[PDB]
Amino acid sequence: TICHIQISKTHGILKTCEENSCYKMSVRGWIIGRGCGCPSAVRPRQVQCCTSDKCNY
Repeated sequence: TICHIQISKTHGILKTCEENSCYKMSVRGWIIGRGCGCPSAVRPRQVQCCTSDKCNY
């Protein structure tokens, strides 16, 4: 799956993942990561997982 990747001061970067899922990880609304796969996380860490190209916007 093609996923949005989080890189400091660099927007629009995508990665062709071997994984079927993409994720967006946040704390208090602040994005701490965006990438390949679906990682596990407990409060205050919130994960949004999806399985389609560019889904983790």
